[PDB]
Amino acid sequence: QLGNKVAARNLAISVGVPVVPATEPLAEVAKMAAAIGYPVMLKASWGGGGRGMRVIRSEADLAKEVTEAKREAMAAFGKDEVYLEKLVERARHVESQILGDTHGNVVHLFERDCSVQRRNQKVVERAPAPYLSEAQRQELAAYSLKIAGATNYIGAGTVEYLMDADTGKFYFIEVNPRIQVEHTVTEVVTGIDIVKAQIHILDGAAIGTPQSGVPNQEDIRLNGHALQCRVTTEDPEHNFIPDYGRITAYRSASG
Amino acid sequence: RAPAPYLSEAQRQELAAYSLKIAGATNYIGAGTVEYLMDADTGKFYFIEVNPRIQVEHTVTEVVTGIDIVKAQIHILDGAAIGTPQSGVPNQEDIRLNGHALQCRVTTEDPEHNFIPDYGRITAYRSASGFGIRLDGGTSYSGAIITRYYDPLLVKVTAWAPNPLEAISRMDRALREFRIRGVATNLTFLEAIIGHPKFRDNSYTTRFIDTTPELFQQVKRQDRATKLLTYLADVTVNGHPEAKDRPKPLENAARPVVP
Ligand SMILES: Nc1ncnc2c1ncn2[C@@H]1O[C@H](COP(=O)(O)OP(=O)(O)O)[C@@H](O)[C@H]1O
Ligand SMILES: [Mg+2]
Ligand SMILES: [Mg+2]
Repeated sequence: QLGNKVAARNLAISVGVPVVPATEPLAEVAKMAAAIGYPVMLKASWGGGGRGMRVIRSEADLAKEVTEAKREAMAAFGKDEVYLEKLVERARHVESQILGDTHGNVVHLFERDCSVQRRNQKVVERAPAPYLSEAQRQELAAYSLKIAGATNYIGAGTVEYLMDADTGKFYFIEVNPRIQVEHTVTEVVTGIDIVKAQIHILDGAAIGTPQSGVPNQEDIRLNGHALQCRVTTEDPEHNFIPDYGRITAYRSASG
Repeated sequence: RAPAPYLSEAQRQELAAYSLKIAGATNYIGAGTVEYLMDADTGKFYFIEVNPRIQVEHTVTEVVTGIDIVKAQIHILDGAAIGTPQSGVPNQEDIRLNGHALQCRVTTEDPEHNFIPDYGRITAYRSASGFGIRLDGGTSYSGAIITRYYDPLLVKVTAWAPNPLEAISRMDRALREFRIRGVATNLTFLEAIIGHPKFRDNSYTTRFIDTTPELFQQVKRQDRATKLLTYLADVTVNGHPEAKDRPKPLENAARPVVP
């Protein structure tokens, strides 16, 4: 339901959560793309690895590009389904963290900003999204609970959205039905162990009880701010090519 | 530990009110601690002494209240006012407890030799992090040489969780995840304290360590890898007595393959 992006998007349309205008799956794209309008972002349905995407600015580009986009999606993801989505030209990436149990309770652990991106891959993530109003933040929290309730969501997953910088509108983009690399920032500002929750949950536990590791929605409270960086061997002075071999000395910093 | 988890909210408020009166009646500037004894029989608290400074244990109060104590010290001596966003500190009313913490200090004090600190080269050093774990180290690292002249301290470990039992097992997980080689540590002794029933159910007095032992104390270590390497080196250099003067298998013949 959430694996395929079109099916996921259709899910959200069905429970009243906003989306960007997107086509059906794709040898005559526009007509179709032309109904959406340019510019558009081409996205692999299924497989969403922080990118097999492509911005198409005009019809003359379409033929080479969709084809290429397809050979790649088959390459990287192995399923080959692409659809066109209307491009949000100026965008912030915000996302809701949700926990659902085997008994139908679902809670949000507020949002993260992950707009710090390198060609659509997440680089720096922050909790809460610093530039949000208390009401926008409640607006998002409520969509993600409608998305989770809808799929009787069991465990941890993430609901991701594009904020349109020009209007401050939200548009559901995808679900990740899994823990994420950036979960950690949500953990330190809420005090809630997401992994222990995962396990308590499939043990059959009820969210809101001590043995679930998860508070009732009303006792889930934001405390400060946090951000996460990933240290890699990608060498800034050598085209970010990943270095490797032996680490001979290593001292990380705490406190 | 922080908070002290055996206290009633009446005893905490009672304790905290005495402290603002020892402090106000000296116009104390900076950070300071007011120590009390508590008779476990009556639950009655006795003033004992004041330390006019940050203590080794400030980190637990930091993680449980989210107030940087060092930064408060500097801000305060810059002239800032308690309450101001630009002091370190919120108003009393906005000062709040959040879950639980305990600190253990990892050292070279040897349990297996009466707690004399060990000294020498640290050949391996890995420490453990993750959610709810704070470390205050910087002195140790592989290669480092522990001298006999100062403090035996290697690193201070602070573990946070929403309740005290979960904090104990967070500490227990991080402690046991530590690998320190080249020198002796107090890790086993730290692990025994925190795995103790009297610790888990908060019924220890100050006489607990000097009393419990229950030697604890001991059990050794297998050190199997080193043993195997010893064997391989021995047979590699000297040969095996059953094989060394007898015919030899045809050189690099195939390992057997399990069908
Ligand atoms: N329709 C769009 N318009 C503008 N930018 C987009 C659009 N769709 C995706 N992006 C950018 O690509 C990123 C990844 O999108 P997402 O659907 O989560 O793909 P993935 O499955 O690779 O995570 C988003 O954070 C956003 O920055
Ligand atoms: Mg994504
Ligand atoms: Mg004293």
